[PDB]
Amino acid sequence: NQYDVIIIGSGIAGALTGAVLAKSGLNVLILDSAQHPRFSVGEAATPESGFLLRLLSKRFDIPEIAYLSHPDKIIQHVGSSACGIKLGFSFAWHQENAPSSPDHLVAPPLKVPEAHLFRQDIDYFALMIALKHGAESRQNIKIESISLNDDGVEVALSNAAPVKAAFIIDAAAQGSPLSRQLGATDTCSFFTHMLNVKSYEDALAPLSRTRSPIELFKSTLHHIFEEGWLWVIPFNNHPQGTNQLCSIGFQFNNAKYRPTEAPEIEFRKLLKKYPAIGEHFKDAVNAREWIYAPRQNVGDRFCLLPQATGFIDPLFSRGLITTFESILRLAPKVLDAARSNRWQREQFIEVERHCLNAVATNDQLVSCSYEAFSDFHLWNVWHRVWLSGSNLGSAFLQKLLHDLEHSGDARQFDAALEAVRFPGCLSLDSPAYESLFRQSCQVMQQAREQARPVAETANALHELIKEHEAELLPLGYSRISNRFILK
Ligand code: EMC
Ligand SMILES: [Ca+2]
Ligand SMILES: [Hg+2]
Ligand SMILES: [Hg+2]
Ligand SMILES: [Hg+2]
Ligand SMILES: [Hg+2]
Ligand SMILES: [Hg+2]
Ligand SMILES: [Hg+2]
Ligand SMILES: [Hg+2]
Repeated sequence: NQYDVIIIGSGIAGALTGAVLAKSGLNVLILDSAQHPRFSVGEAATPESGFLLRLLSKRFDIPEIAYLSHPDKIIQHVGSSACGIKLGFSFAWHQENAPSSPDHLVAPPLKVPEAHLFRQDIDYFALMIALKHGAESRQNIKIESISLNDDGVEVALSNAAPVKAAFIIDAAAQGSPLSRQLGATDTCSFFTHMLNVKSYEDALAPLSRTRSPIELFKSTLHHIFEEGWLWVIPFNNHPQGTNQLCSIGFQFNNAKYRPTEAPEIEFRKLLKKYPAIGEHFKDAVNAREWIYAPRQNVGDRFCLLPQATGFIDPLFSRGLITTFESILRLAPKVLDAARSNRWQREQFIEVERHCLNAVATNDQLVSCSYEAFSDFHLWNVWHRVWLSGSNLGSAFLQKLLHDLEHSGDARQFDAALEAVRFPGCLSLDSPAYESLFRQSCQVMQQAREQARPVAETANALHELIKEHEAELLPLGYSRISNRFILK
């Protein structure tokens, strides 16, 4: 074993894993089939993902990692083109064969601003953190074969000698050789970057019409409709930022619409179908090619990170959340394993538990969200389930960050994160919310099998929220006429 850990994928997940382990005294090899700079999706930061980056930073004493959580610090330390601003999520609802209304809009603002991550700069910066702490990085390499045994891992590489390690981590997308070589809602997505995409305010309805507390231009804008959704994620939405691009992607429920032609053709069809969405793109041009994307965890000496186990639908940006929490749970255990020379699956079981629940939680959340797209009033009532969970979890992560900062006790932090009752779930540690979430699923799931009217199901969810309101944070989730829930 020449290295302690081999890492597959040199994107942000693979880079942060590399940095924390290198910092802690492990000899790390990062392996990637591509090279920096390069494009990557997964751009919308969230309150949770912001806290998790600060937890990793504080837990492993790497200040640079925390810069990636604050948009002002990304501008200052990564670069002026590295991000746009996010003051919240927003969801604007549409319908085929009907004019779109500026009243069919929900947008919960954040207390503190988050980033829209321009991943080519953010990821390269993250790799540079890893490189500065002693991680070794090899780019443009082809992994032929991977051999696992009692004493370690051996990875064979095209036109190079094999490389040995005590442990191997898959931090790449699904379908890497480690996934290949070891033994609910159908979707496909299209995405790209564009120049001259108009703002929601200039293109659709100004701020005086929507009465939104935030500009949707300064938000992660999700346009929703019965068969799927389209995202508009600007990088050009803040004075300090020099980036000219908007990230644009759209995704279909293949049970309701199966795309059949090339990406640019499918984009135009969708704009014809929803002319309100089309008002963004009158003078817009593609800045790169459209990507089409159609469609266990651990062992003694390997570990798949969440993104390698399966597709995490980005409707609520839980990819990054689950990715970063996984690294935070796994890293201390990999250190203990390397320091004590014990490499047994049983050591990494809670990383698997978090992962399974996280992706199931996201699957359920997204599956039942695709039904809610059927009608705005139903969507409006449904999103409060997500939001109340997401708010509870964020508060827990903040509480963990605060205790970690005041005490400085790393061992105490790892135990407290391990001891949460519902790891991977939206709330992390609230039994009453998780009850609400499972009952809300059962109302949505039996609403579409046995086809119920959208009014009665919207009412049933509304009654569930009222029943559980006292256990949620005092934000007035039950007030349905209020479409912009303040913190
Ligand atoms: C699978 C919902 Hg914690
Ligand atoms: Ca070593
Ligand atoms: Hg920014
Ligand atoms: Hg498809
Ligand atoms: Hg733009
Ligand atoms: Hg894992
Ligand atoms: Hg998983
Ligand atoms: Hg659900
Ligand atoms: Hg369920």
